[PDB]
Amino acid sequence: GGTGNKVTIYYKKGFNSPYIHYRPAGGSWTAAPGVKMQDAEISGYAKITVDIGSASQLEAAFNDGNNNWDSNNTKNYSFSTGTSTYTPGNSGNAGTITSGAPAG
Repeated sequence: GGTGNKVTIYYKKGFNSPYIHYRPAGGSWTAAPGVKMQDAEISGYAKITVDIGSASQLEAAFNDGNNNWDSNNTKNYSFSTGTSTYTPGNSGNAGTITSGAPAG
């Protein structure tokens, strides 16, 4: 089949039920609007796990599900197998991405 990799993305809860559109390098996009990010007990966050067993990288996108999206400004974010954290530009940032879930 493939190497079978997994990609975790944790986005801060800024809405309640925000959607996240992800696409494995060489795969297909998710059911737009992306997929509803699971609940992150972290402390009011969201979690999402997507497998890329066949892709060395996977793209992700943020969207409130309403009518506001957020992808690499206006394209789509890219992440490599593992765990990444997504936070809103609390100031003048344009969607911040980190490598590794938050530790509270």
